[PDB]
Amino acid sequence: QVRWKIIESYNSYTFIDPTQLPYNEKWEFPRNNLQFGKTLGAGAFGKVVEATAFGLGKEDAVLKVAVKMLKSTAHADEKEALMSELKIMSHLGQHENIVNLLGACTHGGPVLVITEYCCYGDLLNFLRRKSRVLETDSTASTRDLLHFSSQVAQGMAFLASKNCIHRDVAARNVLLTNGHVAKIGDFGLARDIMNDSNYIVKGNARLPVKWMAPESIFDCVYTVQSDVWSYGILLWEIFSLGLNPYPGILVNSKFYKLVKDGYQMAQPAFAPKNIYSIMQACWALEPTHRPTFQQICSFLQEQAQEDRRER
Ligand SMILES: CC1CCN(c2ccc(CO)cc2NC(=O)c2ccc(C#N)o2)CC1
Repeated sequence: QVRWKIIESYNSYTFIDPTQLPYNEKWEFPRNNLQFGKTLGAGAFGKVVEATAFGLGKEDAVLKVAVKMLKSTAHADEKEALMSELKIMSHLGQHENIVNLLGACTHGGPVLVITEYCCYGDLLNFLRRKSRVLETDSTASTRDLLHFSSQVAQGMAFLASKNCIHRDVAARNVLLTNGHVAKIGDFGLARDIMNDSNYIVKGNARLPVKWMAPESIFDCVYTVQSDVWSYGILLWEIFSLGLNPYPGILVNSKFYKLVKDGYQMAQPAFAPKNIYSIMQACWALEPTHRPTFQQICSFLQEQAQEDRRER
C-alpha cells in the first residue's frame, strides 16, 4: 500500500490504533460554510480542492483551506480509507511540518476532509524550476536545501513518535506553504497513481519502488526504518534539484539485484559530503543500522549551525 498507518510498537508506545473504532464527531464542520474553489490536484479515487472556510476553528477566520473528497470511482474500500485517514489525522495531533487536519464534513453529504492549504505547491516542481533557472540568462542556497531537509525530517520525527508510518516519502509528496515551509501529509487519495510511471505494478498494487527500502520491496515489511530509507532518496532528490532517482535505470530484475547488492546512487551535485553521509546512512541495508529521524534532525541542525557560523 501507500497510505499513512499507525503501527504497533512499544520510545513510542501504541496504546490504540485510531483506525479501529468509529470516528470522533469532534471535527465536524458546516458543509455550507465552505465555498469550493480550484482543484489543486486529482487522482483515481478522489481529489483535493482549494476553498474558503468561513468561521473555521475557534478563530472564526476565513482562511484558505484544502478539501479532499472521493469520486464516483470510489467504492467501499475507498470510502474506508478516507475515514481511516481522517481517524489517523484526528489522532496524530498538530505539528508545524504536517498538513494539519482542520475539520471534516461527514454528514448531510459525501465525506469531506478539510486540511491546511499549501500556497506554493509540491517541492519537486519547486526544485525543478530553480534548476532549470540555474542555466541562467530567487536562487536556492545550501541553507535553503537544509531547511527543506530539516522541516521534513521534523515532520517525520513527529510521525515516528506517534508510531505512524508514511510509506510514500518522496519530493512529490512534500508541499510548500507560507515562508516556503515544507509540510507532509497523506496525499494518496488525490494522487493519480494509476497513470504515474513512478508507481510500478506489482500485480495487486502500484508501488513507488525507486523510493522503497529493500525489506519493503522484497519482504513487504514497512516500518519507521523503511521510511528512513525513503527519506534518503528524498534527500537525493532535494540536493540534485529534482532529478529522477536512479537516472536512466529502469525498474526491473537488474534494478532489484542492484539495490539488493548494496548499490547506492552517487552524491548529488549540490550535496555537501556531510549531507551525502546522511543519504548513505539512510541507505544501510540493515534497517537497524539506519539512523532515526531524530538523529537525522539533530545532525541536520549541526550542519545548519556550522553553515551559519560560516555565513
Ligand atoms: C497530490 C497533490 C499534492 C499537492 N497538490 C497541490 C498543488 C498545488 C498547490 C498550490 O496551489 C497546493 C496543493 N495541495 C495542497 O495544498 C494540499 C493540502 C492537502 C492536500 C491533499 N491531498 O493537498 C495537488 C495534489
